[PDB]
Formats: sequence, C-alpha cells, structure tokens
Amino acid sequence: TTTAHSDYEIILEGGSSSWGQIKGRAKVNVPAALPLLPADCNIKIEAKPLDAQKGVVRFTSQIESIVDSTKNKLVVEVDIANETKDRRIAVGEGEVSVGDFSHKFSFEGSVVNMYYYRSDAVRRNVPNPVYMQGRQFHDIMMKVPLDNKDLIETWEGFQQSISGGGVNFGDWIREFWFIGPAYTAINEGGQRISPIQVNNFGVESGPVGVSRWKFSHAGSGIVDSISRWAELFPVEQLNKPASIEGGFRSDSQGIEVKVDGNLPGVSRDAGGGLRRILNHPLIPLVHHGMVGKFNDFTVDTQLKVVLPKGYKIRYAAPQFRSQNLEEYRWSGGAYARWVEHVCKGGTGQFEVLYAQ
Amino acid sequence: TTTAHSDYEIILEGGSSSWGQIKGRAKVNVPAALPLLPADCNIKIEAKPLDAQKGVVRFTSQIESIVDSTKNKLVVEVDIANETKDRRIAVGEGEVSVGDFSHKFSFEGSVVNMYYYRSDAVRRNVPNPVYMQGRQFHDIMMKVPLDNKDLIETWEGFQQSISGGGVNFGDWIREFWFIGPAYTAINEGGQRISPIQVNNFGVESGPVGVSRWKFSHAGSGIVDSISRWAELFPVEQLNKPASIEGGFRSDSQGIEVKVDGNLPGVSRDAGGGLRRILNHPLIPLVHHGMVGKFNDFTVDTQLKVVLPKGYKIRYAAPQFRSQNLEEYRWSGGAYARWVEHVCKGGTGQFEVLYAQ
Amino acid sequence: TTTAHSDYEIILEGGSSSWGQIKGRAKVNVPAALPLLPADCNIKIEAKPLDAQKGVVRFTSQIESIVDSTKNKLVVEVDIANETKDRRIAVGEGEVSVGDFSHKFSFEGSVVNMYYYRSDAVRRNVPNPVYMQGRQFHDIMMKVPLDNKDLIETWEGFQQSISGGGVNFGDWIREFWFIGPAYTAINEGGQRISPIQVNNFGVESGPVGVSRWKFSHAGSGIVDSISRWAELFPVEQLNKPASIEGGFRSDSQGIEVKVDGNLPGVSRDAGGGLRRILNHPLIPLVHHGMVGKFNDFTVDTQLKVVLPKGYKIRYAAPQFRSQNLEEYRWSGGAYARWVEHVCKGGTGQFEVLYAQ
Ligand code: BCL
Ligand code: BCL
Ligand code: BCL
Ligand code: BCL
Ligand code: BCL
Ligand code: BCL
Ligand code: BCL
Ligand code: BCL
Ligand code: BCL
Repeated sequence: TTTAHSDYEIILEGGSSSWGQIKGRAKVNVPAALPLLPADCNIKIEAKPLDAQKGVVRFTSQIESIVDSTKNKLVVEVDIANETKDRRIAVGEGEVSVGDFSHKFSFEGSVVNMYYYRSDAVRRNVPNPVYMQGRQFHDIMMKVPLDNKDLIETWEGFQQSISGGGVNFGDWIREFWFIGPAYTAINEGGQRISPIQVNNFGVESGPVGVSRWKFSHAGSGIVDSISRWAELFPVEQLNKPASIEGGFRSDSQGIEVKVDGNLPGVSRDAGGGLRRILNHPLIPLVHHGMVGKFNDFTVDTQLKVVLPKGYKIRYAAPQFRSQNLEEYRWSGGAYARWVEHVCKGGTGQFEVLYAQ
Repeated sequence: TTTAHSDYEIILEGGSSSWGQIKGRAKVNVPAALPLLPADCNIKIEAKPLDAQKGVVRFTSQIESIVDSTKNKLVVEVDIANETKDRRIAVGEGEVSVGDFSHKFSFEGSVVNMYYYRSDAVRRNVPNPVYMQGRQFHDIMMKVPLDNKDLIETWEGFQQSISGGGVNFGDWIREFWFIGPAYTAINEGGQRISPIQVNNFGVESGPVGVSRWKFSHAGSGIVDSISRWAELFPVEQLNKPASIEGGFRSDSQGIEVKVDGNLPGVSRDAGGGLRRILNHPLIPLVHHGMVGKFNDFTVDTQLKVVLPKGYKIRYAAPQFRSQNLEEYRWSGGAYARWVEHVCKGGTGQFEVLYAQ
Repeated sequence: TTTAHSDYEIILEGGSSSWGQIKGRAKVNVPAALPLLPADCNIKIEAKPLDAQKGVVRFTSQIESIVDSTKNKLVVEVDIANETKDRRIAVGEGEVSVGDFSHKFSFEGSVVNMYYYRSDAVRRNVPNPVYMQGRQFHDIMMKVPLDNKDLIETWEGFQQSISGGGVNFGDWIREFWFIGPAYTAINEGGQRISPIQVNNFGVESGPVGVSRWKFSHAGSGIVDSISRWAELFPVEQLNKPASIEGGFRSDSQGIEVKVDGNLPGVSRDAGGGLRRILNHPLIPLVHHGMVGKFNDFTVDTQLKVVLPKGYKIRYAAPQFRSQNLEEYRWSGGAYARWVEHVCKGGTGQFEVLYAQ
C-alpha cells in the first residue's frame, strides 16, 4: 500500500528564550514529481553573531545535489543586518558549480519590506494576525569574474537580450528565472514578481561581469517573507550559533528526507502570559501542495513536543494523544488527518499554547 | 475513517414559477484550511420587491462570524434594479464591525455587463450554453464617516498610497484587496481583475471619507457573475420575499454546515416543453475545489428532489437511484462519485430535465 | 469501487529509425469535468512527405465531436516546412462546422522559436536536459469567405471591438480565446500568452474577411512546443506516411478512450550508444492534472514495450515487472503508483534506456 511514515520532534528552551531543537524525518513510497530523476540533495544553513552591537549575522549556506547523475553545488557566505525596521542589508560571496563548470560571485543587496497598511483596529482585535499584505523591494549589485568561455558566452547573450529586448528584457526574464514549475508556484502563493529593472550591466577589467538590478515581489498575506519580515530574521535572539541541516533522496519509487536544527524563533510570546509554537509558515505548505496530491497515501506519523521543565500545554488543537509531564505526543486520529491535510496543500491551523 | 455526510433537498414550484425550496447539510471530520481556527459563520440574505413597475428590489444581508475568538459582523441594505439589459444600479448602506471596532458606509454603484460576442450560429446550435466570455465594469461611489482614530489613520494611509503610488496604487491594491488565497482564486476561475481607477478621493465636512472608483473584472466563461448576468438576478420572478440562510462551524478536526432557502431561479425553461434544475454555477465548485482535495474521504450522501404535482423527470444523468411519484432520490454509485467530484473542484454536468 | 483500467503498448523500430507503434486504452467509472455532457470526440492526424528536398510535410487533421447533442467538426489540410532551425512556415485551409453552421478558412503562418539562452556549460554537464525556457512568435494571415448572415454578424462585432477597444482589444481577447478553463491552464504549465497585435483587419471583395495578427507565447520549460521545438516536428525521419488516431466517449458516469499511432520520434539517441523512449511531454501531464484529482481511484494497468530484435533494456526506472526476450511489461507496484502520479498531474520521470 502507499504509506507516508514520518516523525517530528520539538524541544523548547524556557525563560527569555524562543529557541528550539527541531527534527523531522519522512519516507514515502511514491515517485517525486521531478522530470529528471534520481535526485538527492543536502542543505546546511548556519547563522552566527558577528557583531551584536550592529546586529550583524554571519549566514552561511551550502547546498549539494545530484540530479540524473549531474553533481551540483552552491556555497554562500553573507553578512546580514537590519538597518531600520523595514530595511535589511546583505554583503556576501559564493560559488555555483555544475559538473565540470564553476563560477564565483560577490554581491551587495538591500531589501526593503513595505506592509500595505498599519491599523490599531486590527492590532487590538486580532490576537494572532496571519495574512499581512505587502510588497518587498530588492536592489542587488553583483560581480562575477568572466574567467572561462562559458561565462563570456552567457554574458554576451545577456548583452544581446538587454540591448535588443529593451522593455521586453525585464518582462520576459521572469520565465527564464522561475524555471519550470517555479513560475506556476508564484500565483499559487498569492505572490507577484515585478519586471526586473536594470540599473547597470557591463564588463570591468581579468574581465568581471558587473550588474545592478531591482525588482519587487508582493503578497496577499500567504508570502511569509513579507508578512513575517522581522520574525524570519530573529537576530535579537541570536546570542550563539544557530544551525539547520536537511537532506533528501528520491527517485521514481520513493522519497526519504531528514531535517534537524537548533535555532531561535521556534516559540513566540502569544500574549496574556502564554507562549505558542510559531505559526506555521504558509508558503512551504502551499508550494508543497503542488506536489502532495499525486498519490493517495495512508499516514503513519508522530509528533513529540518537549516543553521546558515545569511548563505545560494550556491549549492544543488538534489535541495531543498522550502526555507524560512536559512531553506530549500526537499520532493517529485528528493529528494524522491534519498531517495528510498539510502535505496536500492545506493551511488549517494546528495551534499549541503553553505557559509556566 | 474520513467520511463526508451530506443531505440535499429541492422542492419545486410548478406552472409559471421558477421558485424552489432548497436545503443542504454536511458534516466532515477534516480540518478547514483556514490558518486561523476555530471559525464559525452565519449568513442571511433576503430579497423583497420594493417596486415591481421600476423592478426595484430591497436586498438585505447579514454576516456574523467568530474567527480565533474575534467577533465580526457585516450588515448591508441595498436597493437594486436593472436600468437596461446590461446596466444595473445599486444604492445602499451598511456597517462592518470587528471586536471593539465599527464603521458605517453608504454607496451608489453601477455595474455594466459586457458579453464579448453575440452569435445566432451559437444560439441556434447549442441547446444549453455554458461558457460565455465577457467583462463587467464597476463604478462605485462610497462614503464613510471618519468618526474614530482608526478611520482617520487608514484614510491617511490611503492618502499617502494614492498620492505617492501614482500608477502603482491601482495596480498593487489588488493583492491588498484579494487577501490571502482570494488572490490565488482569481486565476483559478479563469477570472481577471483590472487595476483600480481612482476618480475621486477626499475628505468632506464630522469628517467623511469620500471616494469614487472603477474596475472591471472579466471571465473566460466560468465566471457566473458575467456568463449568467440576467439569470443571477431573477427580479421578474420576485412577486414575494425570497430568503436564504447558511451557517458553518469549523475547527482543526471538523466542518459542519447547513443551508436553507426559498427563492426563484431554482428551475429554468430548457426548451421543447422541458424544464431543468438550473445549471450548476461553476465558480463555487472551482473555488471550493481549492480546499476540497486536502483529505481523502468516503461519501455518505442523499439528494431528494420533489417535483410539483403531476410532473415527472424525463431525463436524469447521473440517474436517480429511487422514485415514488414526484419524489426522486440520489445516493451511492454514480451520484456519490459525482458528489466526490464536485467537492474536489470538478464541474461535470449533473442534469435533471422534467415536464408535465 | 472506482477503478482506472488501462493498457499501453510501444513497438519500436531499430537501426537508424526513431519510429514506434504506440497504443493506449483506458476506461474509468468517473464523470468527466465538462459542464456539458455527454461528450464524444474522435481525432485523426496524418503527416506525409510532400517534398523531402525542401522538407515539406502534408499535415492533415480531422476532429469530430458531439457535446450535449451538438455535432461539431474541424477539418484542416496544411503544408509545413522548416525555413531555418528557428523559423517554420505553414500554408493551409480547413473548415469548422457546428450543427447547421459552417465556415471555411485559408491561412499562411510563420512560427519563430526563440530559446532564452544557449550554454555549453549546460550542454556538457546535463545528459538529458528537460526545462528549456523560451518564447515563440506567431505571425498569422487568415481568410474566411463571409458567405452567411452569422459570419457577417461576427465580422461586424470584431470591427466594433477592434476600433472601439483600441489597446484593450489585444489584451481582453485572451479570455475570449482561452474559453473556460483553457485560460486557467495557461499559468498551470508555466506558460504566458502575449496580447494580440492586429496588423490587418478588413473585408475583401463574395465578401471575404481578411486578417493578419501576431502573438507570442512563452514557457519556463514545461511548454514542450518551445522546449522541444525541433523534436516535435521530426521531418528528417518522415520517409513515409505517419498517422495517429484517438477517440473518447464520456458522460457523468464514465470516460473511455483509445489511441493508436505509427510515427517517428518514439525513441531518441540518449548518447553513449544508448537509446531512450522519448522524454514524456510535460504539458499533457500538467493539463490533465487539472482534471485527474476529482475522484479517488484504484489502478489496473499494464504497459508493454517491444524492442527491435536483439535489443535489450539497459536501465528502467520504475523497473519492469516481467520480461521475455525483447518484450517487457510493467504492472502493479511502483509502475501503478507512477500511473496514478502522472494521471493526477505528476511529472516524475519514468525512464527506459535500451541498446544493441
Ligand atoms: C510536506 C510536509 C510539510 C510540513 C509538515 C509539518 C508537520 C506535519 C508538522 C510540522 C511542524 C512544524 N513545521 Mg512544517 N512542514 C513543511 C515545511 C516547513 C518549513 C519549510 C521552510 O519548508 C518550515 C519553516 C516549517 C516549520 C514548522 C514549525 C511551524 C513546526 C515545528 C517544526 C517541525 O516539527 O518540523 C518538522 C520537519 C519537517 C516536516 C520537515 C519539512 C522539510 C521541508 C519539506 C523542506 C525540505 C527541504 C530539503 C531538505 C532541501 C530543499 C533544497 C532545494 C531543492 C534547493 N515547516 C513541509 C512542506 N510541519 C509541526 C507542528 O505544527 O508543530 C506545532 C508538525 O506537526
Ligand atoms: C524567498 C522569497 C523572496 C525573497 C525574500 C527575501 C528575504 C525575506 C530576505 C532576502 C534576502 C536577500 N535576498 Mg531575496 N528573496 C527572493 C529572491 C531573491 C533572488 C533571486 C535571484 O531570486 C536574489 C538574488 C535575492 C537576493 C537577496 C540578497 C540581497 C539577500 C540575502 C540572500 C542570501 O544571503 O541568500 C543565501 C541563502 C540561501 C542560499 C538559502 C536560503 C534558504 C531559505 C530561503 C532559508 C529559510 C530559513 C530556514 C527555514 C531556517 C534557517 C535557520 C538557520 C539557523 C539560519 N533574493 C524571493 C522573491 N530575500 C535577505 C537579506 O538579507 O536582505 C538584505 C532577507 O532578509
Ligand atoms: C542571482 C543569480 C546568480 C547565479 C546563479 C546561477 C545558477 C544557480 C546557475 C547559474 C548558471 C550559469 N550562470 Mg550564473 N548566476 C549569477 C551570475 C552570473 C553572471 C554574471 C556576470 O553576473 C554570469 C555571466 C553567469 C553565467 C552563467 C552561465 C555560464 C551558467 C549556465 C547558463 C545559465 O543558466 O545561466 C543562468 C544565469 C543567471 C542565473 C544570471 C546571469 C546574470 C546576467 C549575466 C547579468 C544580470 C542580468 C539581469 C540584470 C539580472 C538577472 C537575474 C537572474 C535572472 C536571477 N551567471 C548570480 C551570482 N547561475 C547555471 C549553471 O551552472 O549551469 C551549468 C546554474 O545552474
Ligand atoms: C462543497 C459542495 C459544493 C456543492 C455541491 C452540491 C451537490 C452535491 C449538489 C448541489 C446541488 C445544487 N447546488 Mg451546489 N455546491 C456548492 C455550492 C453552490 C452554490 C454557492 C453559491 O456556493 C450554489 C448557488 C449552488 C447551487 C446548487 C443548485 C444548482 C443545486 C440545487 C441546490 C442544492 O441542492 O443545494 C444544496 C446545498 C449545498 C451543497 C450547500 C453549499 C454551501 C456552499 C458551500 C456555500 C456555503 C457558504 C457559507 C454558509 C457562508 C460563507 C460566508 C463567507 C465566508 C463570508 N451550489 C458547494 C461548493 N450542490 C444539487 C444538484 O446538482 O441538484 C441538481 C446537488 O446534488
Ligand atoms: C462576485 C464577482 C464580482 C462581482 C459581481 C457582481 C454582480 C453580478 C453584481 C454586483 C453588484 C454590485 N457590486 Mg460587485 N462583484 C465583485 C466585487 C465587488 C466589490 C469588491 C470590493 O470586491 C464591491 C465593493 C462591489 C460592489 C457592488 C455594488 C455596486 C453592487 C451591489 C453589491 C451589494 O449589494 O452587495 C451586498 C451583498 C452581500 C454582502 C452578499 C452577497 C453574497 C453573494 C455574492 C450572493 C450570491 C447569491 C446567493 C447564491 C443567493 C441569494 C438569494 C437571496 C434570496 C437573494 N462588487 C466581484 C469582482 N457585483 C450587483 C448590483 O446590484 O450591481 C448594480 C450585481 O448585480
Ligand atoms: C468596499 C470596501 C468597504 C470596506 C470593507 C471593510 C472590511 C470588510 C474591513 C474593513 C476594515 C477597515 N476599514 Mg473599511 N471598507 C470600506 C471603506 C473604508 C474607508 C473609507 C473612507 O471609505 C475607510 C477609511 C475604511 C477603514 C478601515 C480600517 C479602519 C479598518 C482596518 C484596516 C483595513 O483592513 O482597512 C481595509 C480598508 C478597506 C477595505 C477600504 C478603504 C477605502 C479607502 C480609504 C478609500 C478608497 C480607496 C480606493 C479608491 C478603493 C479601494 C477598494 C478596496 C481595496 C476594496 N474603510 C468600504 C465601505 N473595511 C477591517 C476591519 O474592520 O478591521 C478591524 C475589515 O475587516
Ligand atoms: C491521463 C494519462 C496521461 C498519460 C499517461 C501515460 C502512461 C501511464 C504512459 C504513457 C506513456 C507515454 N506517453 Mg503519455 N499520457 C498522457 C498524454 C500524452 C501525450 C499527449 C499529446 O497528450 C503524449 C504525446 C504522450 C506521450 C507518451 C510517450 C512519452 C510514452 C509512450 C506512448 C504511450 O504509451 O502512450 C499511451 C497512450 C496514452 C496514455 C493515451 C493518452 C491520450 C491523451 C490523454 C490525449 C487524448 C486526446 C483525445 C483522444 C482527443 C482530444 C481532442 C480535443 C478535445 C479537441 N502522452 C495523458 C495526459 N503516458 C508510457 C511511457 O511512459 O512509456 C515509457 C506510459 O507508461
Ligand atoms: C500548442 C502550443 C502553442 C502553439 C504551438 C505551435 C507549434 C509548436 C507549431 C505551431 C504551428 C502553427 N500554429 Mg501555433 N500554437 C498555439 C496556438 C495557435 C493558434 C490559436 C488560435 O490558438 C493558432 C491559430 C495557431 C496557428 C499556427 C499555424 C501558423 C501553424 C500550423 C497549425 C496547424 O496546422 O494546426 C493544425 C493542427 C491541428 C488542428 C491538430 C494539432 C493537435 C496537436 C497540437 C498535435 C500534437 C502532435 C501529436 C501529439 C502527434 C501527431 C503525429 C502525427 C503522426 C503527425 N497556433 C499555442 C499557443 N503552433 C506549427 C507550424 O507549422 O508553424 C509554422 C508548429 O510547428
Ligand atoms: C484561428 C481561429 C479560426 C476559427 C475558429 C473557430 C472555431 C473553433 C469556432 C468558430 C466559430 C465562429 N466563428 Mg470562426 N475561426 C476563424 C475565423 C473566423 C472569421 C474570420 C473572418 O476570420 C469569422 C468572421 C469567424 C466567425 C465565427 C462565428 C460566426 C462563429 C460563432 C462565434 C464564435 O465563437 O466566433 C469565434 C471567432 C473566432 C475564433 C475568430 C474570429 C476572427 C476575427 C473575425 C478576425 C481576426 C480577429 C483578431 C485579429 C484575431 C483573433 C484570434 C482568435 C481569438 C483565436 N471566424 C479562424 C479560421 N471559429 C464557432 C462556431 O462555429 O460556433 C457555432 C466555433 O466553435
């Protein structure tokens, strides 16, 4: 039969901490939807405080994959900091490699989040606001050394598309950028991508391809990068290194995945002396929903939540199945149906409130 | 197991009447997709003839909900009438309230429906036309007394967005307006929303926020508000009050709903001396289809149709299961699969033709 | 219970041939999603070499349907040839008929495919490239004799929409053109349709409606008409007539279909001395995915592959169930789950590599 076997774990820190140790694992005997298989991928993300006075974080990521025998790699190292409550800045470098090909880059970017409104009538009356509409502005400057024949070729293609295309370049680049079903997923999350504005495009003197470009993306409220702008970057809680790792193996007969992290932001002040496990980000559910409906499956799942010592759940919906002091478990019944729901694209709230 | 239990009833008036008494009830042990739960909502709609000579209808609606403990209310009272076969006019007032907040409004609007074509080649050859492409133009003037700090604040935000945004205001307002997955649902129904054109925005003298704005929406044929413009407002059949009521209760473990109404338009002349139960509106099926695929379910359903005395079904597909004179019932087999189909987004025709 | 019963067959030619005899049949006891039923349709397509020196193909198609008792017919005869590796030309004629109505047409068109990039870094490292982004330009000149009242009426409507609409005509025509859920399907495949540009619209002297119009369509890589431009027209392999036939019967209780063809392009050089059955086109899967999720179903399927004499499979994923020399069969297990997957919108690769 078709069965999804999964295990999730949440271990929460108490006091003034929002930190949690999270774990996930799943295996399902269904094909992945990728038109090129097998596909294996590993991701690691680390965030460490560089300067707590200026709120500078050193964010490092490494992604390695094998897709239909092609070996890929992305490495990135970036310094991130808020400048204002709406403007964040990033300065970094990295390298992208595919088989016998590689290219290096350096960049500087500013990202400005703009909520469409501010209302005390909403703030006073909605205890847990979810959908928050807005638009977010990117201004990117990037540099790539044109140190091989392939980089020269692609740079020349962009020179032709930018000069030839005119107003069409910034418009038509969107379907090049959002390759395959990444394009389809834009509308799926109530998201919009503006045309690209080219401020600078040129070759510096070996030769270096230089560019400065801008775009905005917007959301009707599902887009967490906009609705939860401050929360998604919990620099104020980063008093030590945080890290997350994920990995999957897939082919036309199965998918297997494991995630483990230790990071701030797992819990949040819910008000009235209560705390919550953070609201589930909506984009992962909505996007995974585009693949989660291709095969009927039974659910064999368990969630384990371990609160800090002397703390207890005050409200849980779906209700936990069993308890032993600070440890709570969810399996079968209502929780298994919620698991099926969210794997298929559902965004139905699973809420956990705790205190003491 | 996961089971959808539902009951539907249709009681038809005969002679020159298109009226029917409709009833629906359903319960399913699945979470709702709302990222904020529990959520309960009740709706009541009434339409009464004010002036049959001018074809003026008094349309009143009241919606009350509780979402994650927040109490909401919408009350609206409107005078509606056709001016031409394409232009309808509406003059009304209402109130929107959320928790400790409330605001009143008055409005005047004109809505012009424009079918993209008229063809006798289509009219002569298609006995039951469904997809009809068109565009529909709204021209709205609205007034809100700015009688609290919140209204002043929001009005000021709109003053900044309208003057600052310029051409961007009418464009970017769409993702603010179609909150969360309402934005996603636009494309889902083959629907389009034009940018908003601001004709007037200002403060009148307490202070009153005044605005006049325009937009058009279009459809490729699924949009019933366009394809079935005259049919959706059966003023010619409104010789007495019509009314409909609906209510639901939902949380992360279940959904329960009941609908009951007595209204014209339930049956329609099918031609050749036959009558049909009206074609199923496509938008409800297509939109509910965005939530109906999150959990596998078994179907426990029944539809009961009661024709007027001495009338009989001449054709039914899916075929009814049983009959007793003017009463017909559908359950199990083909009908249960059609029920599953339409709950998931399917628009497959279920046709009932009757006469005598 | 709900069961999809299907049988597929592939018989491959060897040596320098890419030709294959393909067969498909399926029956499922579910309603079709069409809001007008019953619906039966037959299609026949033939391609024959007219001139191998100029690479001219005579492509003929005939489509006949009955939808809710309305009898329809489309007949087309066209001369197609590549002019360059990016530009193809078509010159043809046909007739569209619905019930008591009919109209004839003649046309000339050029279609220019434009891949967004060319990269040797991609070519050297990706053994089987799938997503290829691009845009494709249509330039159509068409003529219809206005020999009945209906043609005069529609021509007059277009005269009003073109002169009245101005810039709006080319924009709003898209929802008229992509009737019903054809509009929704555009975004679904990561596809874009540009506004129509009208170069010529007029009446010639009986009266003939004349028009010249242009549009482009683009894809993020799922759009096979763009990604696989040369492959979808295998003129170099057309040394004799190729033909395909398909037919379906559907209503609110069932769907039944059969396809049979004999055509080039069924196999392709995979490199390294290996051959593959061609990559599955993504658009059919993605589009059928919009209807394939409305009813849970069990899978009763078989695929039979017959290689040319002395050839063997070197790799198959999902793995074949059984073998007897050059004959291989897939049924149950992993293949049945892949069948369920692709019927619901999944694009997960099923790969067959063979040699000798
Ligand atoms: C298909 C399954 C669903 C899903 C199903 C569930 C379920 C079921 C539960 C949670 C729970 C939680 N999930 Mg979730 N969740 C998804 C994806 C996300 C993402 C994300 C960035 O993608 C985030 C930030 C979260 C966040 C959270 C917290 C709100 C919460 C506690 C952590 C936990 O138990 O994790 C468990 C870890 C996982 C489910 C692993 C998810 C891995 C995702 C799919 C990303 C894999 C990326 C891969 C390794 C690399 C991709 C590389 C690119 C190809 C380049 N989820 C995916 C899409 N999630 C729990 C909760 O609500 O507690 C109150 C809970 O019970
Ligand atoms: C995802 C939705 C939005 C988006 C939302 C945001 C948000 C929100 C932010 C940025 C930020 C930035 N974005 Mg942006 N961004 C988008 C698309 C782009 C594209 C592109 C070509 O598509 C580019 C070039 C950029 C460029 C940039 C840089 C200017 C800057 C830092 C990026 C970086 O370091 O990434 C390197 C990172 C990776 C390669 C992996 C990231 C994987 C995912 C996204 C991580 C989620 C967190 C995970 C669940 C938990 C991590 C825990 C660890 C313990 C830390 N964005 C899309 C349209 N972007 C950030 C910034 O610093 O601005 C100044 C910022 O705050
Ligand atoms: C934000 C995007 C990342 C990036 C991410 C990747 C990834 C991921 C991949 C490549 C790959 C390729 N990249 Mg790179 N690449 C960047 C910058 C560059 C620059 C440059 C001078 O800035 C050049 C010449 C190249 C060149 C190339 C090709 C040689 C190579 C294969 C074709 C292709 O898919 O191109 C894709 C080209 C781009 C993504 C960006 C090109 C930028 C141009 C030249 C200048 C700016 C144009 C405009 C203002 C902004 C465009 C925004 C992007 C569409 C997101 N990249 C930056 C640092 N690039 C692929 C590869 O290795 O294949 C074997 C691959 O998988
Ligand atoms: C999920 C289930 C499907 C659905 C499944 C079925 C089934 C199954 C049957 C019909 C049947 C009919 N339906 Mg239907 N139908 C839906 C929604 C609609 C809507 C609408 C405005 O939403 C309309 C006008 C109709 C109209 C009709 C008639 C064509 C026909 C006879 C009435 C009847 O039996 O009703 C029964 C009543 C219902 C199914 C209740 C539907 C309630 C919908 C979901 C709206 C609830 C709104 C809620 C109370 C308030 C929302 C407030 C906002 C949040 C602010 N349906 C929903 C989306 N319908 C029958 C038929 O074809 O007869 C020939 C039949 O057998
Ligand atoms: C729904 C698809 C279209 C749409 C289609 C139509 C159609 C069609 C008509 C209007 C009408 C109007 N619309 Mg409009 N309209 C849309 C979006 C809007 C928006 C907005 C901010 O989104 C606004 C402000 C308006 C504004 C207006 C007013 C000018 C006018 C009367 C509205 C009213 O009284 O509602 C108060 C009503 C409610 C709060 C509840 C309505 C719930 C649903 C929509 C009712 C369906 C009927 C139900 C199944 C059966 C009822 C039976 C009873 C016995 C009567 N429309 C969307 C884009 N609109 C009507 C008019 O009079 O024009 C002059 C008209 O005929
Ligand atoms: C057609 C839309 C309805 C309407 C429906 C609702 C609903 C439903 C809700 C609110 C809520 C709010 N409304 Mg109101 N509201 C209208 C008219 C107004 C006017 C005005 C002077 O005309 C003002 C100042 C306000 C102000 C406010 C906020 C104080 C409040 C919380 C923020 C928010 O969501 O705003 C939303 C603001 C709007 C929907 C319209 C603002 C119109 C502006 C000021 C003038 C016209 C601008 C432009 C020409 C047209 C915009 C079209 C709309 C986007 C649909 N509304 C009209 C009568 N409003 C929410 C609330 O109570 O939260 C606690 C809430 O749930
Ligand atoms: C719903 C089912 C899926 C589907 C499921 C499968 C399965 C399962 C298998 C293949 C296989 C193959 N399919 Mg497929 N396939 C679909 C549609 C397509 C289309 C197309 C133009 O629509 C093409 C070109 C192909 C091509 C191919 C080859 C890559 C491969 C070998 C041929 C074969 O076995 O065919 C079998 C024939 C069919 C499945 C019939 C498909 C008929 C489609 C739905 C079109 C019917 C049109 C109708 C008659 C007329 C419409 C008229 C309009 C209304 C005007 N498929 C549909 C959408 N296909 C096999 C493979 O991968 O081998 C390695 C395999 O095992
Ligand atoms: C499908 C995605 C694209 C598209 C992709 C392409 C591609 C790719 C090509 C054309 C070609 C042409 N297109 Mg175009 N075209 C689109 C929409 C249109 C529309 C429209 C009103 O929507 C029009 C008027 C045209 C017009 C034209 C003509 C200029 C020309 C020949 C058409 C013809 O003979 O069809 C008559 C055909 C039919 C009525 C049936 C076709 C059914 C499907 C599409 C066939 C698939 C092949 C099947 C799986 C296997 C066949 C095997 C046989 C043994 C041959 N296109 C959409 C947006 N078009 C071709 C050309 O010659 O250009 C110069 C060409 O190469
Ligand atoms: C590429 C499109 C095909 C075509 C495919 C079909 C199909 C399929 C159907 C009709 C049907 C109709 N067609 Mg025809 N039709 C074409 C050309 C024409 C021309 C013309 C002088 O060129 C005229 C006057 C007509 C007229 C008509 C109507 C009398 C009739 C019913 C209304 C309707 O759906 O119209 C649809 C009208 C069109 C599809 C095209 C009209 C073109 C106009 C007059 C001139 C060009 C305008 C602009 C530059 C380009 C528009 C592109 C299209 C939107 C795809 N067609 C060409 C050859 N037509 C329907 C029917 O028989 O109903 C009983 C039907 O099912």
